Amino acid sequence: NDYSVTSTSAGTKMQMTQRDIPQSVTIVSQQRMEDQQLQTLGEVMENTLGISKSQADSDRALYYSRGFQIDNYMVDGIPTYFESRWNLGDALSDMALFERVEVVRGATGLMTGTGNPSAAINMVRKHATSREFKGDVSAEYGSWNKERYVADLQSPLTEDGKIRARIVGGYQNNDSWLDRYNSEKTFFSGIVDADLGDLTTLSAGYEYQRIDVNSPTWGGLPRWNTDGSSNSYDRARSTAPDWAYNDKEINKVFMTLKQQFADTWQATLNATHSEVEFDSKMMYVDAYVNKADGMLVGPYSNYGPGFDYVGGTGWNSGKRKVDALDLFADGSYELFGRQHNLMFGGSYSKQNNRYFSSWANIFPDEIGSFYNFNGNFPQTDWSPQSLAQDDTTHMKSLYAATRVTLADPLHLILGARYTNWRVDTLTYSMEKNHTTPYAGLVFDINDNWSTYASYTSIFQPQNDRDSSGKYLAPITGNNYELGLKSDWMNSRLTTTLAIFRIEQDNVAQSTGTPIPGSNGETAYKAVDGTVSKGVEFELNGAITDNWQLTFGATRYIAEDNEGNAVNPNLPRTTVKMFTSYRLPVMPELTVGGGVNWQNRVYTDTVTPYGTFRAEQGSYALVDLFTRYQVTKNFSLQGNVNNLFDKTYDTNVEGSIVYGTPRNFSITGTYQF
Ligand SMILES: CCCCCCCCO[C@@H]1O[C@H](CO)[C@@H](O)[C@H](O)[C@H]1O
Ligand SMILES: CCCCCCCCO[C@@H]1O[C@H](CO)[C@@H](O)[C@H](O)[C@H]1O
Ligand SMILES: CCCCCCCCO[C@@H]1O[C@H](CO)[C@@H](O)[C@H](O)[C@H]1O
Ligand SMILES: CCCCCCCCO[C@@H]1O[C@H](CO)[C@@H](O)[C@H](O)[C@H]1O
Ligand SMILES: CCCCCCCCO[C@@H]1O[C@H](CO)[C@@H](O)[C@H](O)[C@H]1O
Repeated sequence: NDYSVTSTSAGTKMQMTQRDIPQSVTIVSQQRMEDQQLQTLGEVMENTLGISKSQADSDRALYYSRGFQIDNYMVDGIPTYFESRWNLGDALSDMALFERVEVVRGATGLMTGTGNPSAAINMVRKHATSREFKGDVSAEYGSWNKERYVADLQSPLTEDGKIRARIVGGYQNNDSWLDRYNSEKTFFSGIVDADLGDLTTLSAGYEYQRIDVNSPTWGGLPRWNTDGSSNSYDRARSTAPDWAYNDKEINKVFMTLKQQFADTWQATLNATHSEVEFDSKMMYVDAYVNKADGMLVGPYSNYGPGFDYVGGTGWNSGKRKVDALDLFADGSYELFGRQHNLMFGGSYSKQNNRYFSSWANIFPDEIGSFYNFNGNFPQTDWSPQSLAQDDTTHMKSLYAATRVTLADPLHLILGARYTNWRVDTLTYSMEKNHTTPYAGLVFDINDNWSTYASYTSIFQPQNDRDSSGKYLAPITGNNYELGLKSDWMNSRLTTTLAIFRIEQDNVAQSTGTPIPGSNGETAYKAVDGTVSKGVEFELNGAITDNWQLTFGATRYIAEDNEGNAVNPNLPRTTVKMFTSYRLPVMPELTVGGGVNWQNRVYTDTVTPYGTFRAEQGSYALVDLFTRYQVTKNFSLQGNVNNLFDKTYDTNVEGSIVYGTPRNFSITGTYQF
């Protein structure tokens, strides 16, 4: 029921309160997710301070933090990596399966081997913890024929309550503001928690998710006319044909073993085998519009006659396999007459991604005037799919970190992760070894206020070679941070103020000279990359016993080596707040809502006719909720999203993608 979650293992791999973490940490609680109906990982991230989204199409969105892209999401500290163009729906993961989401902003190289200096996102699974049959079931009806049904049930399976089990299952069907769009999803997670004898705990489970989308969009609506004037469409407008579909199926097995070897020492072994399979047939439009006739003009027609295509069709299928295990120990040691905490462990991960494609380009004659276009396009007589990609990544790490007690109110965190990383591709192989250091310092001024200072890093390997022919050294994302954290009411209310600087280094830059003794391979030089700098402030917790409020604000600057704004489509200033208020005179009633505000964003498009700049001015989005506790078991929740019905663009960096219009939702819940 509390917005503030007391402790976390996030950032350092050591169990502590947020105050003791010398990094910017945000934790999204179960209650916040229930109040605002954050049902997907994507919805959690877009309502999280310092995280922004870019929606390429109806089901594909990418998430950014501090000017950089998040390239992996994790489940119980196990990460799964992805490429921008191969979106396996990881942000569509159903939240009903997870207790909470831990967000760490900056360089998270101690938690994971590779990545960008953006953010680590960790989804924590629901566990069977009650010693009594407990659960809840719910039915939700909303706008665009949405129906959502969820059951969460748990119980011990033995008289002593040593063996316990929890099952979460659900189904959702809905349409959209988009013409012909339909999504159907099934989700299910099962877990068995058994306390083996004394000092041993074992967890084992299975996760299944399936999302089938009909008429999903690919790309956006033509933003530009040949004369430079911009275009506007009804938010219901879709380029998705009736034969278009995207279907994905997720199957995972996972086990966690915890052993208490001695007083103050515990060993943990987390393992997972994950698989996702997808099949899709879709069509996209990517062109300018000739205002007089409505005819489309290709953005690459300058290259010649075979390059004037205005869209495409594609039949894409594939499979991702993840076999990963994390083994670590945490305990105490005494040096210089004082107790200090020590964490050490290892990681192994094997990730394979195999894709099949069949595709064709679309020319202006094939589609006709865009003014009469509504997905009414003939399906391609698909040729046989061919192996488009087959990649295997082996990531192996050894990591150690100690929290040193310099004095009672002063702690120094010193860590390092060494990583052996390898990729095997159809065209090449690359192996890289890197040591990522962690240095932090936390000073407790008094019982409620603390200051911190930290140096954190992460590395990103790159498929670029120098004049010698050797692969270029990986990109390092270095985060320098100073801040102030407060804790009140035994961590029930917390505040954080962070000032950061990110230096992305060893970024490949073309020399404009080919590699001697190669077939035109371009030679690259390692140079300083993106520099990002900003401030974050968040207040999270209970103001009073019946008033829970989360309030955040950020402002940052991100620029490349040249000095140009990196991703100008993402807001530099944002304010995200959400609140819950239970009436002291009527405690059966809880009211609330929230406001997400962002400043102006833009994107320049260099075309043949000149430079066209996309604009999206300042806007807020308002959500409201109310919950009435009818009986000790039954409650009714009503939610309104985008109350002022703001028309806004979620894809300023490309073709027009509209954001969610005003939507309503009624939910009945039976708890016990
Ligand atoms: C959609 C789910 C509706 C659940 C309605 C549950 C009604 C519970 O009903 C109770 O169940 C108990 C045993 O479980 C019995 O011991 C009680 O006598 C009975 O009143
Ligand atoms: C052992 C602990 C060492 C921690 C080193 C952290 C140094 C902080 O680094 C500083 O952070 C500022 C951002 O607030 C930047 O403006 C400064 O340029 C940067 O030097
Ligand atoms: C007590 C203050 C300690 C450092 C926190 C303030 C850091 C704010 O950031 C500062 O912004 C300035 C320009 O606005 C730059 O000149 C500084 O390099 C940069 O550190
Ligand atoms: C001392 C505690 C912080 C004081 C309030 C925050 C003011 C931070 O100052 C801001 O920091 C940014 C990041 O370095 C700079 O880019 C901005 O120019 C500067 O205004
Ligand atoms: C798939 C739908 C599952 C419905 C499960 C209903 C479980 C009811 O469970 C019962 O609920 C009663 C209160 O309603 C309590 O008296 C009992 O503790 C509990 O056993």
